[PDB]
Amino acid sequence: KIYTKNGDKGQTRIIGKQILYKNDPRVAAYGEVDELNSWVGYTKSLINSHTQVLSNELEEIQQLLFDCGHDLATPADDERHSFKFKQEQPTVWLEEKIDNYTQVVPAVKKFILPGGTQLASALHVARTITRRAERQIVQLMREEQINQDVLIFINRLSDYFFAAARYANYLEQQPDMLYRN
Amino acid sequence: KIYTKNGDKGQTRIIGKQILYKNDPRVAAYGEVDELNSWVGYTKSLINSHTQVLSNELEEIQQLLFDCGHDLATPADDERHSFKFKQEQPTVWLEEKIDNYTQVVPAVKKFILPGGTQLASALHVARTITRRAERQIVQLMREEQINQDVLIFINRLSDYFFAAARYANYLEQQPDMLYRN
Amino acid sequence: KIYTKNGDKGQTRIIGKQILYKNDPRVAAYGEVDELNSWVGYTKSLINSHTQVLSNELEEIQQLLFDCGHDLATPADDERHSFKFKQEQPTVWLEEKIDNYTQVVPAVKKFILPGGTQLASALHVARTITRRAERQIVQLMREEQINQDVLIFINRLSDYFFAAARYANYLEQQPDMLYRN
Ligand SMILES: Nc1ncnc2c1ncn2[C@@H]1O[C@H](COP(=O)(O)OP(=O)(O)OP(=O)(O)O)[C@@H](O)[C@H]1O
Ligand SMILES: Nc1ncnc2c1ncn2[C@@H]1O[C@H](COP(=O)(O)OP(=O)(O)OP(=O)(O)O)[C@@H](O)[C@H]1O
Ligand SMILES: Nc1ncnc2c1ncn2[C@@H]1O[C@H](COP(=O)(O)OP(=O)(O)OP(=O)(O)O)[C@@H](O)[C@H]1O
Ligand SMILES: [Mg+2]
Ligand SMILES: [Mg+2]
Ligand SMILES: [Mg+2]
Repeated sequence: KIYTKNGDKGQTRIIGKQILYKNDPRVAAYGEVDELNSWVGYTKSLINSHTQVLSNELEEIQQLLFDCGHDLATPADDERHSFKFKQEQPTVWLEEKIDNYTQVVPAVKKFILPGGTQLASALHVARTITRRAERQIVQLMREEQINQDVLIFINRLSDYFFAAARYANYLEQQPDMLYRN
Repeated sequence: KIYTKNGDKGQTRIIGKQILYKNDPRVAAYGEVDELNSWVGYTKSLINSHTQVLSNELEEIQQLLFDCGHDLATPADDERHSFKFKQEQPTVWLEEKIDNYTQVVPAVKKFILPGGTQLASALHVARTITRRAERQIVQLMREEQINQDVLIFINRLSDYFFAAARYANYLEQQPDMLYRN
Repeated sequence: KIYTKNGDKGQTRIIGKQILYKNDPRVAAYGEVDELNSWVGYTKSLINSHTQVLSNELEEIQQLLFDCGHDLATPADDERHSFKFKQEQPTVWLEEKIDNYTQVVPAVKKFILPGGTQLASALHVARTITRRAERQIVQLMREEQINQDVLIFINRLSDYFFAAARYANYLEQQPDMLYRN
């Protein structure tokens, strides 16, 4: 059975033997990353012929977020369990994409508001959910030692979603939504 | 008029006469369940011919979540108002569905990542929003006496969404997304 | 480049020179409004021929939310920077719409559950995300002086989404979902 009922009184296991309340900042950080992952899965379900080029990298992002969640669930001083996530190559990978997408899209002009195509709009939602997860990761960091690589990546990731959102609009010839002064 | 403006200074009524700030953990718990309910409504709007079998139980879940919200809004020591939600039959009902859906879907293999069809992806989002509500319910529980039946149900409910998500993928012959080691 | 990396250690700038941790209630309030804005962009991407009448006002709401976010990011005692958002005309504008939509839709009957058409369901999600942002705005208010006009507007805005959701259902001849006693 997938249900143990062990969590019925509001406590849960993390990586290692530690049992925490589900409102613990560590469990919250893990959960926000999990919710982001689910949103990314939802976003990739909206891909069409015009935007198929985005499918692979979204899948890779889900893989990377699973690793982020693992590390958030891992106490830094746990002898038996260690961090698995390293920021350097995934973050440089994001930066390459941010750079590429930023140059191909039209120069603006005004501040950009979230929206456009359904996919671009979803990528904008991904941006804001990433930022929500980031806040909770910072909450955890202020109480416990974390894998700081996760925070670097999650910071960069919301810029990725912004750039990818603009690019998704561009791919369907949809103008970005702009703030009118 | 649906607006009283009574809430314009950030306070609000619960069940009974009590007035709380909108950031009170009780109001937050109620609100997270309400947001879950809205997400379930959104999810059921995505049902197609292949997945029509899921419509009725999602509607029943919305009914049950309304009852959960009521009880979260009810102080335990309120003489005039009492809990209405009982976990036993709804939770056994969920468990029956979890069991059925778990056996019909393919055995894996790897850890499952959220995604697949738009409906399955939405059900995965429902899973994570349920867990977010659960954390806030636990926050409330740590400060105030709650209807513990609500927590049992909400715990089980996220397993329901996981199982139903896999089942929704299965119903459209879509493989579950898997974590690559 | 859109990424400075200045935020990689979990701190960020607001309006003016102040640097805050990303989990600061002010940054959280700003972020929740931003997430609402993205959800509104997503919602407006779902508009069809039957509901095109809702497009313009949703766009105006995104403009207004950008102004709300600005003011939430502005300390009240900052000499160099001031509040830009005034509630009176936008809120009266919402109230006019709430009144109109409330009278055209069928009288009920039972408590309304969120759902119906995909757009109506999305507008119901907008309602709950607005309320989530409202809670965080109240959290900030309890620690710092805020532009209280933002809170008035955000309070009213969730009633707008409720009314607009019902109206969106009505526009496609879809009955509201009702709670069965
Ligand atoms: N509400 C939640 N939010 C975020 N993370 C959670 C939540 N509940 C559990 N977790 C984390 O996700 C993992 C898997 O969740 P699961 O629901 O199986 O655990 P549980 O609730 O403790 O057990 P059960 O549901 O079987 O009673 C947990 O081991 C814990 O690390
Ligand atoms: N932001 C919120 N988040 C979660 N729950 C809320 C929120 N605001 C109100 N509630 C709860 O939902 C109920 C209905 O909300 P409603 O918006 O009508 O109340 P209000 O804001 O106090 O009044 P008004 O909007 O008429 O000024 C409230 O009585 C309260 O229990
Ligand atoms: N996680 C977050 N949640 C909500 N608001 C944020 C978050 N991060 C930054 N902000 C706010 O949004 C603005 C723009 O975000 P941005 O990501 O560019 O800032 P940063 O993270 O400090 O810098 P960088 O991403 O370049 O390292 C910030 O100046 C701050 O006001
Ligand atoms: Mg940043
Ligand atoms: Mg559980
Ligand atoms: Mg209100």
